[PDB]
Amino acid sequence: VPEVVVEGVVFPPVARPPGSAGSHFLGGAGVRGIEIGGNFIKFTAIGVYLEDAAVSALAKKWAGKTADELASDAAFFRDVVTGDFEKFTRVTMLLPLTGEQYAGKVTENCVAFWKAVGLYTDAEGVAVEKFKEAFKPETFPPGASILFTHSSTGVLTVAFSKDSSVPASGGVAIENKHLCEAVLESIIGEHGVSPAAKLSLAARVSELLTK
Ligand SMILES: O=C1C[C@@H](c2ccc(O)cc2)Oc2cc(O)ccc21
Ligand SMILES: O=C1C[C@@H](c2ccc(O)cc2)Oc2cc(O)ccc21
Repeated sequence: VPEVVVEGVVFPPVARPPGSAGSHFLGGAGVRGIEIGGNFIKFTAIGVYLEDAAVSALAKKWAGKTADELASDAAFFRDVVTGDFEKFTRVTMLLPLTGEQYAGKVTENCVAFWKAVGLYTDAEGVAVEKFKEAFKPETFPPGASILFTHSSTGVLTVAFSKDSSVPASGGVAIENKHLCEAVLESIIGEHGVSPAAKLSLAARVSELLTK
């Protein structure tokens, strides 16, 4: 597949996460903004990479479905988020943000959505602290990156980079499945904070489930 660029940030078509040797391809890459008044104001550039073994797993169900057929099924996005494979996500800052300020928003969409469904156990609470701790001493000038590694077993790994480059040596590893998927679920889920990314991951992945 081809490279996807999001507002200058250049997400290459393949990438090996920090601490991994397998190859991941780029599922999709879109912008995240919020609605200041009435304007779409861009803050981050997100890319979602999926392990190569993922094409087989998803194709079991989604082969031959159009880009819009895939783009409209919340299952295609739940499958990806919770797929029994590895997922690598890079968040690149278009606007300046601080780790303390990034992690807060992510956890309040989670530790809230878990209280909406009664799944905010001492697990989530502990995972979100270790989460909110890895981000606290960091500030992300535009160009820096946040790199999450989602494992098949639900093990989140939080690396950082000064630029769009994925570092060689890994980061922290929060050993909780919900918080792992919550992070990804919050980017390309039903309430995904990046529908552009969903659009890219729907278009690209549809052209691979026909080959
Ligand atoms: O205007 C914003 C930006 C937003 C924000 C910070 C970081 C990030 O990554 C994405 C959004 O913080 C907010 C919180 C709010 O309740 C309402 C508006 C905003
Ligand atoms: O690149 C994008 C994402 C795109 C988008 C928004 C919402 C949605 O549901 C699907 C796509 O909207 C935008 C609006 C803008 O002014 C600038 C960039 C974009």
